[PDB]
Formats: sequence, structure tokens, C-alpha cells
Amino acid sequence: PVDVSVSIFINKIYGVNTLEQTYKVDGYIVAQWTGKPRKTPGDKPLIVENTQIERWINNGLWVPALEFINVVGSPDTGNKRLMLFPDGRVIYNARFLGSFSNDMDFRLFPFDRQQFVLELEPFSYNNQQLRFSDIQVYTENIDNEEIDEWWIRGKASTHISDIRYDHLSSVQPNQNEFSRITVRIDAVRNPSYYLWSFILPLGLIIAASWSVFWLESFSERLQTSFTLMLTVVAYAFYTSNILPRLPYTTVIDQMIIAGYGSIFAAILLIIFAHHRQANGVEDDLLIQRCRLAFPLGFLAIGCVLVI
Amino acid sequence: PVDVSVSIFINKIYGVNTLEQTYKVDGYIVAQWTGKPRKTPGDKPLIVENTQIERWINNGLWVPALEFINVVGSPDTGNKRLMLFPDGRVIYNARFLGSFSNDMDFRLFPFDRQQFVLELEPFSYNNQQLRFSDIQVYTENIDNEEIDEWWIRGKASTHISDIRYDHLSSVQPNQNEFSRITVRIDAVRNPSYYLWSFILPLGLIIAASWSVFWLESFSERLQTSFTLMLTVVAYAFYTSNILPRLPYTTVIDQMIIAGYGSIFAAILLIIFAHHRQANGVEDDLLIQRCRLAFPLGFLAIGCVLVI
Amino acid sequence: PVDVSVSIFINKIYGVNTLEQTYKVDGYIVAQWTGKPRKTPGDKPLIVENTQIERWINNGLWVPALEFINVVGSPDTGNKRLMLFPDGRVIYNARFLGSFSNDMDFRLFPFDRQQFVLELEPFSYNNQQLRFSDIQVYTENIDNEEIDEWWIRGKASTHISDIRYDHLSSVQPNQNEFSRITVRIDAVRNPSYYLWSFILPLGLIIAASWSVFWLESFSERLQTSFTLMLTVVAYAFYTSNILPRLPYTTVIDQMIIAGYGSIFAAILLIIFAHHRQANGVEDDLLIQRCRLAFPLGFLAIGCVLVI
Amino acid sequence: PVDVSVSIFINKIYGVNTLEQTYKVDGYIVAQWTGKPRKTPGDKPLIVENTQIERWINNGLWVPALEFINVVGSPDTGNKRLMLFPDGRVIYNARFLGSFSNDMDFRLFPFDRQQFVLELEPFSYNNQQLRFSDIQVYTENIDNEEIDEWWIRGKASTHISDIRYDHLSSVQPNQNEFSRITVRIDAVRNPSYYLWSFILPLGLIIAASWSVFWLESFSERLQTSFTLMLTVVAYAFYTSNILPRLPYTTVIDQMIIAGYGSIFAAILLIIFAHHRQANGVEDDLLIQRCRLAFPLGFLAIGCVLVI
Amino acid sequence: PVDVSVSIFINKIYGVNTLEQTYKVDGYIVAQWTGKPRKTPGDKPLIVENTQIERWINNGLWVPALEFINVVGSPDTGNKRLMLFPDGRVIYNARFLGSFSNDMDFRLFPFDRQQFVLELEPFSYNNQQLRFSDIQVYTENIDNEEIDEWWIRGKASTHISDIRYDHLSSVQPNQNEFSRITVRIDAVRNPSYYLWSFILPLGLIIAASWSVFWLESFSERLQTSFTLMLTVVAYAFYTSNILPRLPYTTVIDQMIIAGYGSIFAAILLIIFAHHRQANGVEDDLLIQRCRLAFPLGFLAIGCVLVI
Repeated sequence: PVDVSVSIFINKIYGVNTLEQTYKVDGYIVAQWTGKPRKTPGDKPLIVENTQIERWINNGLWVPALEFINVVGSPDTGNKRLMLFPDGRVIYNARFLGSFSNDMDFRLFPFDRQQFVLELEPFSYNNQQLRFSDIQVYTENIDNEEIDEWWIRGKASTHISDIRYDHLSSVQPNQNEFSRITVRIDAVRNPSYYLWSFILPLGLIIAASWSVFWLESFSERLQTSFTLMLTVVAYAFYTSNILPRLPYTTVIDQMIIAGYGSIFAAILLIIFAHHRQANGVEDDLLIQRCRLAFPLGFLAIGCVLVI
Repeated sequence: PVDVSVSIFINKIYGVNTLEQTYKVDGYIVAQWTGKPRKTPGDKPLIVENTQIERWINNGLWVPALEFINVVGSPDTGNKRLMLFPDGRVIYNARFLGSFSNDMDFRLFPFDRQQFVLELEPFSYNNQQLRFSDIQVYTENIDNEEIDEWWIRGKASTHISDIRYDHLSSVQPNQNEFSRITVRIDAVRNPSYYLWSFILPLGLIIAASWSVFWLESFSERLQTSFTLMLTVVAYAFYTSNILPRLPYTTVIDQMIIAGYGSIFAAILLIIFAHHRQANGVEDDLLIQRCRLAFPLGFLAIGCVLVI
Repeated sequence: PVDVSVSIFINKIYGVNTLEQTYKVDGYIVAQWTGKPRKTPGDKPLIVENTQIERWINNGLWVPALEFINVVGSPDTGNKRLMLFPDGRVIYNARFLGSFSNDMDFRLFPFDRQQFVLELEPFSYNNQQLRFSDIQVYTENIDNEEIDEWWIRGKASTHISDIRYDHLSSVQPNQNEFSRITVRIDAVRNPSYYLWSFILPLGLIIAASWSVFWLESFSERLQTSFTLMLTVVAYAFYTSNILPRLPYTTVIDQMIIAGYGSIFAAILLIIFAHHRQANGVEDDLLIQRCRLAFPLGFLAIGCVLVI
Repeated sequence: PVDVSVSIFINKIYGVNTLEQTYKVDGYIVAQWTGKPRKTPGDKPLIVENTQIERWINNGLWVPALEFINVVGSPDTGNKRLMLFPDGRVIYNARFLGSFSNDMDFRLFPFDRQQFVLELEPFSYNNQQLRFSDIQVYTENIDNEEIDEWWIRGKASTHISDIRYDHLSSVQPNQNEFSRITVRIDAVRNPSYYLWSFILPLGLIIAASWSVFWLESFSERLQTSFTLMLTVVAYAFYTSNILPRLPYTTVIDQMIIAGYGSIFAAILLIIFAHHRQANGVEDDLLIQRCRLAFPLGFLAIGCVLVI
Repeated sequence: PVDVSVSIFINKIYGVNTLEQTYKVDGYIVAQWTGKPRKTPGDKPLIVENTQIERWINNGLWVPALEFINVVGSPDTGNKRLMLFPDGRVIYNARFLGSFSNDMDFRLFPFDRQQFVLELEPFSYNNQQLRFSDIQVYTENIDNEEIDEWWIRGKASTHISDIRYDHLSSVQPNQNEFSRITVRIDAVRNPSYYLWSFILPLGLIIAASWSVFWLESFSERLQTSFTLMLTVVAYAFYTSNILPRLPYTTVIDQMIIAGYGSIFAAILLIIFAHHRQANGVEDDLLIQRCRLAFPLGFLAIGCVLVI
């Protein structure tokens, strides 16, 4: 089994899609393995550029075809080169630009924390023909930087494992385990834009929804509740183009639900305090004292939403 | 007729478009067939990588060109390899990433159930020159998982059939039937986002539309109905970017129609109860008792919409 | 002149853009022509796959380069093959997936009827070197089916013509007429979505705009007219992302104009009935009897819009 | 210097983007130049198709590489051919489909007039090695036609010039002037859609904004002004997706500014006529006579905007 | 070390994305270096076009592979050529069209100033095998021009540096420093569109929000505040599609926050002046004199936002 020594240089991370859970990684990759000695012009190494590599593969040079597992679409390679040494070791350098994917959990959406993963694997050689001896990742350009609204925290984590495929078992009996290199990069979301853009106006709308009971006329109370309903609908659209259709509920979706519930409970209590009459002569003040109750109750609901 | 033994490994399913009825499938495909024996260096098999395959096809190796029938655009192949054995059998492995299409029925749209189909076929060899002997599908990565808002239920279904083309009948008389492999994967839509995002606010808007008759002044009644009309129009736009232009009506479109009908019937009954006078002196209470009738009637309409 | 016999199999039609007047057609194309006899291994035909065709064109095989005239961007060919016979006839089969365009007339937009056109032509051989003898179109998959909101009606129409180019006249004097194959497929738009989505709410808004004159207070009348103006503006945006910027007026644009005119005429008549005073003491009822006139007049306008 | 005789056939113009100032041109291009005589099979010309051209360029045939200067992205060539004559002249025909750009001036935006420009140039040969002798443009398909909302007026204008590059001056001293072919096609915008879609409702909104002073109650006057402000904001969004972010002001942006100024001046005059009191007892009619003044003044502003 | 002399001609800059912080640069690049003498047909130089370059690289010609470092996706090369001299010097000319990226600071967003950067680097040769001797940039087409809403100010700045990579240190010990060419182009944003489109209506909305206290009835005061809240929400959406999700706050986002705070403070003071009673009989004028205070206070807040 040939011992390949991979080394990855993450040049930049960008294009982080939350609706699609993809991200674009641009970088270089250097593989290195020892073969048999050869005769090079002079005694220096020999550099072979892009379209001259297959002229060497045709004459019997063994270059493995590494691939990225978690990629979305075939990656965009740029330049590539071989470096052949008279000592015998071959070095394959190549520039990649790929669109990768990972499982993201958005249950704390503005105050989020995910990781960007790169999974590299030989396409056709098992660990009985090719194994990765080590892996070195050089995130110098993204070490502690604010790429988008994403804080990259610390040094990347590397791992080498063996993955078994139940397909190819009829092709290679018991020699169907492949080496795999995994690179993980932790990232923390910067929640500031969602604070001054989504949390503050929705909180003020819920406060102004509590502030309906300080009116008098039944008609103004209902029309006020309906204008506030229209504002909540506008903010319900405006939060839909930042986050996918998740089965659970985030903070902002819970605030939209809280605004809807505030308006509906205010309408219900207003209609009830208008209809709770003897015949038509009664006026209610035992139930219009929720100027302090509804802030207390909905503060308790927000607190139990925090826990 | 050469007996080809295909084996498909679905790596991931993503990008499920409802507006376009497409979905992206990424995976591998392994074909395998026996030919004539050969001389391989040593006695092991011989692995031939991407650009070295056509150097073998030029020297007379028979590799068939399988294709995907239901694809949208030419698929994106990545790496590929041949494995030639001294026994005589050839194995062709290739990675595909395609954008497939299928006929979807959205008549129960949030509570939906579709299937993802892969149709594979030889491009140029009929069943008198090439037939598929078996098909094995390995959906281990998507066996019971929540890819998007889509539950993949159970193991995939495979089938092998013979399709006849009336074109090529002037080219090949009666030898114009092709083998075809079909793979079906059942998927169930997770309706939670449409519950807490579309059903609940539209239901509350219809309830608040019933709640107009508890006012008095004709003017406040009509202006209230018009603000509710504006809210229904906002939710009519907001449901248009989740679902295509279907000739039938889903649950959410029926709720939009129900909100429009609620507002229109309230306006009509309000104007009628304002104009049903002797000359100008009458006031009506025999028709303002629909505080209980309109919930009953529109509940009956919703119930008959359920059945 | 070589007599080429083309045969087209329309596999599917999709992606019909109304804003761009394009549509995507996926299918196969089979050309066939007789040459000189040859020696084939055995006595069967000989099938030549994708990258092996140019190895035969280099050795002097005459394969013409047909093209699609009305395409938008270079088409996406997939697989292709030659079938060479010892009798002498060559058959060229190829799979195409193209984005075609056609002149559409949207003057009856929801109740529309267009046709999808495919124009095929030799790129470099006039009708003195290559002519199309016949054309057969096999629309079995789209014979009477609802692809989108588009009904495909009946069998396709084929035609063979000769087109003259005034460029290349300095290149080929009087031998500059090319054969051309035209395929037309009639399609009828399914108007249901535009009925229950655009016609019904706009009609109800125009009815509710007529229903303003049943109020009293000048202020409520004007504020009601302005809320209805806001609703008409919302529906004016909501109809703009279904149809391009046409110089003429469709049904839905005429309904938007009718809603604007209804609101403006109501505002004008309301202000006039408020100002038509002696000094400040008069009230008008000779002009507030348009509760029946405005439905009659605007019904007459809608009727003359029908004719 | 070889005298090349270019001839361009504009097949269609489409995809005219105003936000990006690009347009897609699809057509053919025929270059023609005389070389040295040769031996052709028979005595006719010899047609060489797409992938057989480089087999002739490898054996020493001189084909120049013309390019399009003002293109956005590398153009999409389709088929191409050579026509070699025993007389000695070579003709190079090729189909192009490109996305070109030009400087557009939108200062009269609905009543606009631009031109579509094609700039062709040799990539590597100066006017001392290659010069264009003439240029013929055949716009028969777009001679007087309504492609989109764009009238193509008359025959195209052609020009041949010499462009000097200060780069390549260290490469070629004083032989760094290149021939250039320019084609200009005048186009006039059809303003009808912007008339019945943007000018008419904004004018009616400004008229209804003048119509606020015919009310009484200070509160209804301010709430009416605010509903009209909301309608102007809706039309301010609705005009933003038709035109880029220009530093100057078009007609529709000036109408939006006029609506804002109408609402603001009405609010200011209403508040002033409410506060211009003795202590709290005065009512003003010397300033509420702007029912005729504000149409006159804002008509004067619109007139001076015309000039 | 070979001394390469690069020369860049910026043909155009366009496609400036603020949401993605990319920009498209189209231009040419000329490298030049001296080698060993050769025999050219005649005594002139020898021009080698696109697909004939690799026929010379196969026979042992040394052409380096320069690359662009800060590019997003692999660049789009068009034509390219070699110019070989009998003196010995080789000139490599190529046309590039790339989508580059740079770190932009939007803290003064309408009154902005950024720079467009091009970073070029050899892919495989260190400064011990290849170094850049000089760099000349010819921005004649964009010298002082208004490409979009971006003023290009003056001549470009060039720099040549040496970059060290800690990856490839196990590959090349201490010979792992690469030459790098950097080109910077200063650009100033034209703030006019944001002045007459975003600053003026938001300022008028804040003024009209101050103008609420000149009313009387508690109900009209609250409904007026809520209509103004709805207008602020509309302008809060309308400013979101011009600028990314930045952690800091620009001028327009601060104006949106100021409008929200104006409405909330007005609602709070109105409710307080309605509830600051003895029991129910008091009316407050000591706190309704903020007709002059709120302009003063919020003018002070805007002034401290300026500093």
C-alpha cells in the first residue's frame, strides 16, 4: 500500500448559503508519495505542467485520482503540476475550487455555530493499495477572520479513517475499505444584523400590540389590531428569505408566532369585554386591567421560550 | 446478448424543486459484464483511470454507453474507471451527478407523497445485443433520513423492462426494443413549516373576518373588511412562491379563496343590513345574528373541503 | 445532391418561459443517407460511439453537420452514434437538449394558443449538395398531455422548404439556397390558475369599489377609496411577474386599469357631490343614485372590452 | 498585409438587459482572403467542417483568429467551416452567439433611443499583417421589426478604423495598430407599457394627493395623507426593478419625488392651517384656497421638468 | 531565475457586486522573457495562435503558467498567442475575463471608497526559478470614467512582493517564496441615487413622525403612529436588497432605526400623556410641548451620529 501524504491549504471560504447549506472553498492540495528512481535532466527536480501530465500518465506514470466526497457538482480544478524527483518521490499539486455541503442545525439560528467539512478520498484504490499516512491543513488566511457573518475559531481539525462500501463488495471481496481524510473548521455566526434588524422591530411590534388596551372605542381597538396584524404579516414575509423551510421553530419564527398570538388574544379579549354585558348596559373594568397582566404573561412565555 | 449487471449507490438526494419538479441525485454506478480473457501485468486486475479509457476503446475494447432517460440537461460525470480481469470480466465504475425530473401530483400539497425515479438505458444496443440481468440499489446514506422537508421511507424499488421505440423502426426492423432499469424512491413531505407558517395565520385571519359583525357603525365595518382584504392579498402573494401554477386547487389556495369569500360575504351582508330599511328608519337584528351562523356555515364548507 | 432522411423523436417539452418566449425541447434525431459500400466485420451493421466518430471522419467519412436555427445558445448534445451498413447507408443518431425560441402573441393571454417550432438546417451544404427528402416526427410522449399549463393538441406538422441567404452570395453565386426542416406543435394554455387567482379577486375588488357610494361621511368615502387604491396597487405588482412588458394590453392589465378608473371616478364623483352646493347648505341625491348606474356603465365597458 | 473581407449576418437580437446594459446577438460571420493556389479533389471548392479545421491548421494553413471586443464573457461559437478554392481564396464561415455591452444613456428613459454595437478585431495581427478591406452587414431578419419593446430603425452602419494600443509597444515598436470593424444598429424604445403602467397611476395618485384639501377634520386629512404616502412607497418599490441605480433622475423617479413632495407639502400646509390660530379659536380660509393653486403650481413644476 | 516582464491592459471593469464583494475585470496580459536563440522562417518574429501553443510546449518550449490569486472561479481565457523572436525573447499574450474579490468596508456606505485588486502569481516556480522584474498597467479605457456608480480616480498602483507558503515547505525546503504582482485601482461610490431615493423619503417619514403630536384624539394619534410604522417597515424591506448582512450599521440602517425609535417614543409619550391623570380628569400640556423638543433631541442624535 502506497503511503500518500496530503497537505491542504485553505485559501478562502465564501459563498456560505444557509438556504442550501452549501459553502464554496477555494484552495490548494499537495499529495506526495515515493516510487522508483528515475533520470531527470540535470540533478534537480522536474516540473510538469497541466496538459503535459497525461503525456506522462500515458507512458506509465502512476498518479492517483483523489476526489472530494461531500461536493455539490464536479469541482473546478484550475492549474495542476507534477514534481518528479530523481530520488523517487512524486509530488502532485493542484488548485481546487469547490461547492461543498454539510448538515447544519439551525435551532439557535442567529446565535449559531456550525462547521465546514472537507472529505477527500481515493476514487479507485482501497487501503490495501493506497493509504493516507498524514494530513496537514494550513488555514493561515482564514485563521481568525470575519469572512461574512461567520467567525472562524482556531485551527482546523484533521482525521484519517477507513470507510467501507457494501457496493463494490461483489467487485472486491473484503478489499473494499477506502481511506478518507476529513477536515473540520468551526464557525460561529455573528448575530448583530439579526439583532438590530429582526429582533428589535418585532419586539417593538409586540409591545405596541400590548399597547392596544389603553384605547376605548371598540372600533378603534379592532382597526388598530388589524393594522398591527398587517405589520406582522409584512415582517412574516421579510423573515422568509433568510432561512429555509425547517420543521422546527427558530427565535424569529417564534417571535412572529408571538405577534400573531398577541393580536389574536387582544381581539378575543376586546370582543369578550364588549359582549360581557347584562343585556347591553354593562361595561367591564375587571378584565380591562390586563395593562400589567399581558406584559407579565407574555414575558413568562418568552422566558419559558428561553429555557 | 451481453448480460450487464448494474449496481447503483445513491450517495445523496438534494435540490428538490417543487416549482420545476426536478431533483438532484448524486451517486455512483457500477456495470459489469464478461467478455474474452486477456493478459494483465501480473495476475491481479487492471485499473484504468479517466483519460486512459479511450486509449483502450481505440484499440477495440467494447464499453457500452449507458444513459439516464429522465434527466434534465446532460449529466455531470466526475471520475470514471475500468477494471479489467484476466478471467475476462470488465467492470465500469463511474460517478454521476444529475438533475432528474418526475411527474408530481400536488393535490394534497402540504401532506404530500411523491417518488424520485431514475431511468437508465443503453443508448445504442437493443435487448438483442445488450440486456440488463439484474439491478441492485444501495440507499444506505438516505435510508431513513430527513434530507430537506422530505422523509425517505424504506428501501428503493427496482425494475427491469423492455421499451419499444417507433422511431428507429425504419433503422432496425423489429430489433428496436431496449432494456430499461427503473429505480423508485418513495418520499413523504414534512408538513410542519406549512402548518405553523401558512395554515395558522390564514385560519386566524378567517376567524377575525367572522369577527367583523360584532361592530356597529357601517363605516367601521366596511373599513375593517377592507383592511382584512389587504391582509388576505398579502398572504395571497406570500403563498405564490412555494408552489407552481397548477390547474387544480390545494389546501392553501382554498384557504385564500375562503378568506376572499368571507370578506365578500361580510361586505354583502353588511350593505344589505344597512339598506334593508322601511325608508331609512329600520334597523335589522334578524340578520345580524350570524355571529354563530357564519362559523357554522364556513365550518361546514371547510368540512366538505376535507371530504 | 445527397438525399438525407431525418426523423425526430420529441422526448419532452418543458421549461416554457413566457417572460423570455423560450422553451426547452429534449429529444433524439436520426439522419440517414446512402453512400458507397464498405467492408464491415461480419455482415451485420457497425455501431460507432461518441469519441470514435471523429476517428472515422479523419479517415474520410462524410458526416454532415446539421444545426438548429431558432436555438438560444449552443445546444447540449449528449450521446451520439453512427451506424454503418455494408449495403452502403449511414445512419447518424444523436440526442439533443436545446432551448428554442418563437414569436408568441399574448393578446388573449390567459386564453392563449401558441406553437413550438423546431427549425433544422445543414450548416454548410446547399440544396445542390444536400437536400432533405422527408421528415417524420414522433410525438408519442407529448401527444395529448398536460406538460405545464399547456395542452398539446394533436400530431405535429412538418415542412421542408428552401431558404436563400444574401450573405454567402459573394461566396457561392446562385448556389446559396439551403434546405430547411420545420416542425410545429400547437399548444393551448390552461387558463384555470389565472381564473381563480387573478380574475376573481380583481373582479371582487372592482365590485367593492362600486360599493363605496353606499356610505355617507365624505371622509370615510375618501379613506375607503384610498384603501381600495392600495389593494389595486398590490394586485398591480402581483400581476407583473407573470407576463413581459408588452406594448398592448391583456385581460388582467385591463382589469387593473378598470380598477384604477373605478377608484378615480368614485373619488371625482364624491368630491363633486360634496362641492356641488348652493353655498354650503346643499346635499345631492340626483347624483348619488349611481348605485345602479356605475355597475351598468362599467358592465358596458367590460362588454365592449370583450368585443 | 492580407486584405480580409468580412460579412456579418445578424440573425437575431434578443435578451436586452437594461439593468446590465447587455444584449445578446446571434448571427453568422464570413471572412474571405486570397492566398496561394492548391490542388483540390476535382476542380470544385473544398468544404472543411468543425473538427477538421485544426487538422489543416496543423499542416500550415493560415487562419486568423478574429475576436469580438465589446463582448461580456467568451462568445459561444457553434459550427464553423472553411471553404478552400483551387483559385487560392479561403473563406471562413462561423456562427456566433454573444452577449455584448454598450454605454446606454437613460436620461429620457421611456422615450429612449440607444444603439447596439458590434466591434470585431484581429487578435494578433496588426494592420501591417492583416487589414479589413470592407464590411457588409445583412440585417434582413431585424430590418424593421419589434424584437422586444425596441424598434430597429433602418439599415446598420459600418465602419473600419485603426486602434492603437500602448501595451504591446514594448513588444512591437510602432507596429501596434490593429484594424477594427464597428457595426451600429439604432434602436428606439416603445414607451407604451410605461405609459399605461407607470405614468397613469402615478399621475392619478398625485391628483388624489391634491384632492386632500377638500376634507375638513384635521385627523382625516393627516390619515389620508399617510395612506397616500403608503401608496407612493409601493409605487417606489415597483419602479425599482425596471431600471438601474443611475446618478441622474428619469421621468418616473421624478414622478415618485413629485408624489413625495405633494404629500409632504400637503401635511405641512395642513398642520400650518391647524396651528395658525389666535390662541385656539381661529380658522383659516385664506390658505385653504389652494384647491386651484396646488394644481397650478405643480403643473408649473411638471412643465419646467418637461423643459 | 528568469526575469519575466508583465504588462496588464485593463479593458473594462463591470459587474460590481456589493452583496458578494466581487467585480468582473476584462483585459489582456503580456508576459515577456528572454531565452535561447532559434531559427524562424525568414528573420521576422513568429506568431503562434491558440491551439498551436501546446504543439510547441510538447517539443520543449518553456511557457510558465501564471495565475490570478484573488479570483472567484477559474478565469475565462479567450484567445492567446506566443511571439517567438530569433533574438531569443518570447512574448506570451492572452486575454482574460475574471470575477475577482476584495475585502470591502461599508461603514460609510453611500459615501464609500474601495479599491479593485488584481493579484497575479506563478503557479509552480518560486523566485529562485522565476521572478517578476517589472509591471506596467495601462488603464486608458477606465482612467477617469463612471463605469457604474463608481468613479475611477487616477492611475493604478503596482507592486511586486514575495509571498511565503508554509505548505510546500515539506516539498521545497526554504525555496518556497513566490513572486507576486499586485494592482490596485481606487474607486469612489457616487452617492446620488441613495440621496434622492433613500435619504430623502426616510427623512420626510421621520419628520412626519415628529408631526404626530399636533393631533388631539388619543385614537387618531395611535392609528397614525401605526400607519407610519407600516411605512417604515416597507422602507426597511426596500433597503435590504442593496447591501449585505453586515455586523455594523450604515447610514440607511441607522435611519431605519431612528424611524422605529421615533414611532416607539411617540407611542410611549402619547400613552403616558393619556394615563398621567389625577383619576381620569387631568389633561397634560406640560408634556405635549415636545413639538420643539423632539426635533431638537433627534437632531442632536443625528448630529452625534455624524460624529
